[PDB]
Amino acid sequence: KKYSIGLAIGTNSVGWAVITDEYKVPSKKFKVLGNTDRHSIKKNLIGALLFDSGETAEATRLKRTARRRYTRRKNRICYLQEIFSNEMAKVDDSFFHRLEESFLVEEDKKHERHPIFGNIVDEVAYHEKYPTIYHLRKKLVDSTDKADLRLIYLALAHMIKFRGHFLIEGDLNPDNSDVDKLFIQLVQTYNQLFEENPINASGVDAKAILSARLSKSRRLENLIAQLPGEKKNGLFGNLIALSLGLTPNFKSNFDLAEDAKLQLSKDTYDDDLDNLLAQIGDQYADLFLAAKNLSDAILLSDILRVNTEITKAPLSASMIKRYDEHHQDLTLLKALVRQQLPEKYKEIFFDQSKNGYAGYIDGGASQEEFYKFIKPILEKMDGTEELLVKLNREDLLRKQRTFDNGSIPHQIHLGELHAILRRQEDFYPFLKDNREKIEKILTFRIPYYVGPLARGNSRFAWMTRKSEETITPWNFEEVVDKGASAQSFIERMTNFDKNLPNEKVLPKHSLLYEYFTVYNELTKVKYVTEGMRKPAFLSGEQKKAIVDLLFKTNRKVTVKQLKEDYFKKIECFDSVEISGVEDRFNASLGTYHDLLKIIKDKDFLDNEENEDILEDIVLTLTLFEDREMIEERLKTYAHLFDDKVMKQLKRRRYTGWGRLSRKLINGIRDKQSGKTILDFLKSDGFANRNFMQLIHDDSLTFKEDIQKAQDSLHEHIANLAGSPAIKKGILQTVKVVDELVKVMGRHKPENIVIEMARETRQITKHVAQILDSRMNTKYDENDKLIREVKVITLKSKLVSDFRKDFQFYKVREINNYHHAHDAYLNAVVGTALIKKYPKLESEFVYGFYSNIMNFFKTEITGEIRKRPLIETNGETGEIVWDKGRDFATVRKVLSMPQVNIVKKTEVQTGGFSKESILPKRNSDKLIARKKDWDPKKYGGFDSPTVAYSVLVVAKVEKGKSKKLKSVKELLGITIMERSSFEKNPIDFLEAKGYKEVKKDLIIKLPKYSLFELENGRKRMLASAGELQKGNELALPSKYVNFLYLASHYESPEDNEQKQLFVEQHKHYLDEIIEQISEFSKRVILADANLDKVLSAYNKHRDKPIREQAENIIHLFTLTNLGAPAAFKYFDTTIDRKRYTSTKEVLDATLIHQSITGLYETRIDLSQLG
RNA sequence: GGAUAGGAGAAGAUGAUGUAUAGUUUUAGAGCUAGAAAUAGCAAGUUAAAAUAAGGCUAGUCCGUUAUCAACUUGAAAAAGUG
DNA sequence: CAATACCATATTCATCATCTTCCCTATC
DNA sequence: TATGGTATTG
Ligand SMILES: [K+]
Ligand SMILES: [K+]
Ligand SMILES: [K+]
Ligand SMILES: [K+]
Ligand SMILES: [K+]
Ligand SMILES: [K+]
Ligand SMILES: [K+]
Ligand SMILES: [K+]
Ligand SMILES: [Mg+2]
Ligand SMILES: [Mg+2]
Repeated sequence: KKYSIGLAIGTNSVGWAVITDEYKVPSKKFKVLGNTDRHSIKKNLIGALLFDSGETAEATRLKRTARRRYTRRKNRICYLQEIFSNEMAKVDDSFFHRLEESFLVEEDKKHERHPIFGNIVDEVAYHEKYPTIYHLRKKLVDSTDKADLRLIYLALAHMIKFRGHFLIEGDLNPDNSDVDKLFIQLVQTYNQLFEENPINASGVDAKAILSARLSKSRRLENLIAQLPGEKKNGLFGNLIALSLGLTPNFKSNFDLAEDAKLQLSKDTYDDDLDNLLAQIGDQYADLFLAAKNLSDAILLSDILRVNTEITKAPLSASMIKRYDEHHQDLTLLKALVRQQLPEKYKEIFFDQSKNGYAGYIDGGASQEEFYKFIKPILEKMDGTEELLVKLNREDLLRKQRTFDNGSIPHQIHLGELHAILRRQEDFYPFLKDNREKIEKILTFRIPYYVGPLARGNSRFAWMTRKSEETITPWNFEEVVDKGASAQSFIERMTNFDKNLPNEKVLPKHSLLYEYFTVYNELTKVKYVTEGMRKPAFLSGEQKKAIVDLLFKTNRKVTVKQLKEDYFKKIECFDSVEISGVEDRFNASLGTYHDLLKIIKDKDFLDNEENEDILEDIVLTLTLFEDREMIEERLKTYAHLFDDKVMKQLKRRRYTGWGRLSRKLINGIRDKQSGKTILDFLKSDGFANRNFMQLIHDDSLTFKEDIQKAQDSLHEHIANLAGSPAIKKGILQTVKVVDELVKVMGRHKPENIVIEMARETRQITKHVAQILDSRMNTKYDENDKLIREVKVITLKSKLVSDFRKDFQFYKVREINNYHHAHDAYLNAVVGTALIKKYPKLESEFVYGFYSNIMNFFKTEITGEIRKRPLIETNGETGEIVWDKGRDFATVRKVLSMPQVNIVKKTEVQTGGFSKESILPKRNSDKLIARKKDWDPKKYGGFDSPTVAYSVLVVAKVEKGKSKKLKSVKELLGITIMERSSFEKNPIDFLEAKGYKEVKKDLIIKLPKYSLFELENGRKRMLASAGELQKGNELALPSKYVNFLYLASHYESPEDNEQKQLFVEQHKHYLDEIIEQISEFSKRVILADANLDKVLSAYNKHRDKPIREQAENIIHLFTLTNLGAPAAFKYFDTTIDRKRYTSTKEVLDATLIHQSITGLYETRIDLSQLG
């Protein structure tokens, strides 16, 4: 009994088939377990496993980090409150308690309902004096009077809780006082560098034009329009664009050779500026220098829309400006609406459902929706004027808590907080003593290279502590080892040397690694001349000279330079033929030239004794990104260089890691020669062996040491490189193969032909390697692997062309059988191919081409050369194909109605429910967001996810008498309930109200559990209260091919014959419909939908056959396995008819399917109760 | 064929960490005038606190949405055995 | 109870690391 | 997306 296995691997399906030598699919009897009358069942050995897609880890990680951020924000507020504690207690012993319970209803409140002061009069007074928190912030920044401690806390808390971003490094110190003067000074520098061509900047209001609350490009265009003879692409135009934050290119301004794009935000502005000035001249520096000065005064103009001189709180003042303009424009708009149209005042200022002002404030209308709503009403009326300008500038009726506040840096909030602390520390001593602590609460971040501040219970953490104590914002630098933590941050993700697995790879920019690459390329270079008979290899001295004269004087080395600067200047050759390198050498010594420019000491870089130093330096520049840590680490070598050299080293960083370790490049040495790999690359006599040759040479001891230096299925698949969905498909494929092998009496197949859905692809090679290493586990006498099973991989186009050439067409919309059919055809074609041309094994088996598939055909074209009926192997003489019976066998297999389509049952995981926080409602569907927040008072969640249902057989109390009535029903265990239910199912069910639960009759039913009812009708579990369609529609292959040909009506005469087949078999349409109808009336039970379908088909029966076939393909949605879905027949829409009740499957037959569906356990549920 | 090291640009796949802004929910921000009331007229609106998976024990400024899952027997589990 | 329509958190920056493919050089 | 939860309307 010999057999082969065909596999079609997809992201949502694994199709499988078993074929024999005659390319037939066997049919067996399988035992049926359970309690029904059926003891066995006939099964064809072909099918497909269907499953929901595997998900990436992204959403989980995002929610994880959001959780962390909420926790740490709460801890910031707790730090600030603990600082204020005792003095607040002396002022108001329940202030923080009122803040904590602000969310509670007055019934549940333990203190007075007014948070700040505890009485209504003072609260109304506060809100009247300070209508927004920014009024209080500005007052506390600017006033010299002692303030109530509660307002001080509220201001500091608003700043710390919403502290702004950390994208800008250093300090800011805002100052918009002299934008005009800095612009005039930039014009002065320009006119001094170009005395013949000045710029007349008189009458140019640069202040209003560069802080015009418009795009950087718009303000640039406007400032250039005020300058005749000057264009935006000119030198001054590009300088202005640089001051505005754009990225101008100063190449054409200075007639440069290459680009010189400058941006003040990049970390490389100093380097780019110094390079441009080295190209053009340092006397232009005061130009860009001036451009930076002005830039500072503009660096924050979009956020601080107020003068910095009248207040030390520019941001709160800009918010107050927003508020005042909102108030004034609202009064104006109210008056204008009242006057113009008395109607629509209700719609605009009272209807929360509309995107008017009511929906903008009270409803769910965003600023953009409200703008779209009011723009036509504003244009219709008159007197609007500046309102439309504010609207198109997006500065009309603005709130203070908006989406664009993401622009606000944390330095601005820090400035206002520092000002408030400076003001109020004169009256409160604890504020003076804890000023820096509070500023630190605002400023402190956890470094990205530190990670969670865990203590041995986080699989995500790598941080190391210098001392065992709680980490606070104030002791972080003393308790946390920032250096070791950053090193762990990088190293825990970098690869070890695959040759020496206990060795880390070098930095990609290591000087040693670059020497290795340069010498590995140079050692295989050959040069020929006239007097030479054959190409000779470069000797050690020649390679050293080329490295010293070309690679250590030019970053890149060209073949022209190799021939003219060495072979002519040194060897006195006028013509030389080079081989091994095209145009230019790929390897180079970039790190060498970088360090040579930085330190300006060639003898330092050429001295081999300075090797281990430089390496570490490069390592430090690769290991670390934080410039402070780089400075601290490089301080050890500050005795070798100057202060300027050390600063240039600080500003130099690298990223990237090589693939080989230092102990492999320069470390291990051959036993008899004492030379390392780099030593052989520098000089190997006349052999000039490169890296692979050296580590593959049996006459050397490198291969021996590499050999001396040298998991579970789920682990191994999880560690592969690929999308998680395809990894799911791979694991399911392996499990299907294990089951199929077990079905064949533990006998292994001859061939496994795999095809991966969309072969040199690496993931298909991984599948093939896993299968090959699992099937072939024995060795022969020569200690070589015995390949009992040939693992062939085929690309989808082979079987696709096979189908389209022999008319075995697929229609994916008809059912899911096409996956199993693909697996079968893969098995057939792969086995036939390797039986016909065995020499192709090295190409297809793990471990002329345009006509490779022609042996299947009988007539082949312009050849028109015939072929025999019986195709055999040339040498073995074995029959591989009988065109008189094997095509009929394939056609018979593709027509079998019984195919094992199995939907993988899966417990649902993930979020508990929909995330929307719903308002309070009188419904038991609402879920409390906190233990004590009764959703009838506070709202909450609805729509939870059912992890799996449970069949319960028990009694429930009925009526006021609480009479016990026997029940049997499906209970949905939600994801949030799951741990509680599994910890104690009886107590969970009793708390749900169930009494006398038959614990042994409890059946766990995950999603997609299968039930059979009458007439073979099947249903799958979608939830505890909804079902999906469970039957496949096995349509005859004649209708399949007819639909294929009628749909894609649009080139041999066979196209004309296919059109003739379509026109002769138009009646098939009706038959198809009839088939569907029967299927429906047997398994779908969608009366109204089936009637709408019949009527729509009768209406468009006069349509072209092509469109009718396409719309019947659409109609197949009604019968498809799985969840119901709406579809469209011509212009008629058929909505999904759902199965909103799971009551019938309580008396049906539950079917537990194995992975292939061949092994079944059938439980008659009507017997329970 | 497969594999390895390197190079130019691109085009994708994946994993982790540290941040920010909103949104939503309840409460607070005295609504007024006629009306018994139903209701009508007007005034007003921009802000804040708190929660942001219920929660957990390991109690950390940590963890809580990925992967993995037919039934039966054995298993903590992974997984193995049953036709 | 069934037919039916509505609903579903979003956007944003910074630092890394790993893998793949395409085309070249040199190899096992 | 799409498909399972929910309220609405009979
Ligand atoms: K109370
Ligand atoms: K101009
Ligand atoms: K709104
Ligand atoms: K808000
Ligand atoms: K090259
Ligand atoms: K770095
Ligand atoms: K899952
Ligand atoms: K199953
Ligand atoms: Mg929490
Ligand atoms: Mg908010």
